[PDB]
Amino acid sequence: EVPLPQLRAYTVDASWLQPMAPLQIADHTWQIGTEDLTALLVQTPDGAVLLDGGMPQMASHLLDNMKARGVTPRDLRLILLSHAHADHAGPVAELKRRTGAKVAANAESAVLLARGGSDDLHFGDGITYPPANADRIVMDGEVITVGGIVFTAHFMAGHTPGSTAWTWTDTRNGKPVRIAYADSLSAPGYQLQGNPRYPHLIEDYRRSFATVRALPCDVLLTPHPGASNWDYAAGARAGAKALTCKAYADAAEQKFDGQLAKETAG
Amino acid sequence: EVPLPQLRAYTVDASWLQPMAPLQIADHTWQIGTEDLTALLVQTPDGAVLLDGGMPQMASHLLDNMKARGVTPRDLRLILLSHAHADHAGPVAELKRRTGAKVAANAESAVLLARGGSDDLHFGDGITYPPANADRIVMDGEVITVGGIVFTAHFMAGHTPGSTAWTWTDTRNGKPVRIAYADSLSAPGYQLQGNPRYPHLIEDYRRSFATVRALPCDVLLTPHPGASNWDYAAGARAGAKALTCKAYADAAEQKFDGQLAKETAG
Ligand SMILES: C[C@@H](NC(=O)CCS)C(=O)O
Ligand SMILES: C[C@@H](NC(=O)CCS)C(=O)O
Ligand SMILES: [Zn+2]
Ligand SMILES: [Zn+2]
Ligand SMILES: [Zn+2]
Ligand SMILES: [Zn+2]
Repeated sequence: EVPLPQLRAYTVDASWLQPMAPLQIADHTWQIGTEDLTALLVQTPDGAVLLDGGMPQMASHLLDNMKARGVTPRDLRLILLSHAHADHAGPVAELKRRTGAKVAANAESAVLLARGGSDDLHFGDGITYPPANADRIVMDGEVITVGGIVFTAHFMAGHTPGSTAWTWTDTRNGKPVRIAYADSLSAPGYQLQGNPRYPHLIEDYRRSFATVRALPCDVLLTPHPGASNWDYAAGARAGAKALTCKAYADAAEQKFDGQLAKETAG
Repeated sequence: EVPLPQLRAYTVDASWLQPMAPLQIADHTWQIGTEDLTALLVQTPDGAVLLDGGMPQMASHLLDNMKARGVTPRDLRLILLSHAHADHAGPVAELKRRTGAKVAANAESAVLLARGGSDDLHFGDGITYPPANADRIVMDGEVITVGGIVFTAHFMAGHTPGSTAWTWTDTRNGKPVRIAYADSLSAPGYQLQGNPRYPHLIEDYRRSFATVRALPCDVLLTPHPGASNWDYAAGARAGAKALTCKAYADAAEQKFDGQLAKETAG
């Protein structure tokens, strides 16, 4: 007599859940997540912005890192997201409860976030998290300005429909640094061709490769740092080997073309 | 047989003309003038702002200090002024020629600057400099925003009709710092009572004391640093003894009341 299976928790490599101290990227930009998941704090005279939070259990760690940086819960003004999967948007609901932060996201990301990542086009209910509501819906190319830092949304659908690259200009050693936080361009276990839930998946990915290639991009960061060749545990050399946006897009496209061939064969 | 006198150059204490390296005031704000004359550089992702230039001969020194800070001539976007006397606006014409900078000033300051400080209400033609044109006229309370730093004009007529306090918020050790660059509140050799060229001089000064007292003012700076108890040659302790805006206003008012009594007696 065989019962139905137990629910399976979304488990991940230890490095994804390994806390790290804040790592400075530019004068007002810091990595405050874990060794293998990005969560970017951008510190402004008019309050702080967080781009991604990582996994659901990273909430208190993020708040601790913010505190270390001189950012109290009420100082957090905005949360922005690369995409609404559990390993990047996971703590967003809790962050909203515990801080003054409002979430801006595109329509697709907002809808997936509000579902807590359930009914995912590819994952189903395999990888879910506490749902959260967006406070503001953003359009492609729309800018949001916080204490003088201008964040621009660049839609790059594929990994999720609502996948977004966020760009802004910070400063370092006296000069401006155009940072590109480009979303994932992977398709882990995705049915790419003739997917009834995403009929134009392939065409969106191709447009997203071109979008990522063309971003203003002195420094590239990615939700999974390894994808842009970042090593957050490497301290002063964390970003030394980082890819350009062009190289990141090219690598993603070559990998995607291989996955297409393997799927056709499969 | 006695000829007319030679023109007298406007000569000043050596300390007013003594170059100093850039002295940091806050994260994006630096003193870049001389030991005894203020010239503030505020560095922005969207270019730099200069508040005052000091004496006419400080132009190249200022440009050198800007270079040291990573600001090239074309990076200087805006010049703002406390007041248009030779020892604060002196190099402005040359700075405009040698950089991309445009000048914003109120109507009174613009008119005095365009005259190169000639026909001064109190000094006549004693203290003059190369004339310069304003590119933008500002009104009381008007804000100008450069790469996210918001500068607000607070008119404080008296020392000159167009005397202005400029306020902005920078950051330091993680926290915001509300900087007040308050203009001079002195009246050196001025006829205060029944001055036909400035009939409401006394009333303007009194209103200006109240204005200066009420400014947003975590840190006060003044065109002559001694007036706010700054010692730019004191390095890490330059600003330690700095007055509050309230104390500066109170001191100025007590001094002014004394000058009124002495004039009545005189
Ligand atoms: C590393 C892998 N990521 C995941 O499986 C979690 C959702 S992005 C990928 O995007 O290929
Ligand atoms: C120090 C003295 N300044 C000058 O004589 C030059 C014009 S502000 C003052 O304002 O009292
Ligand atoms: Zn994902
Ligand atoms: Zn992920
Ligand atoms: Zn003066
Ligand atoms: Zn002066």
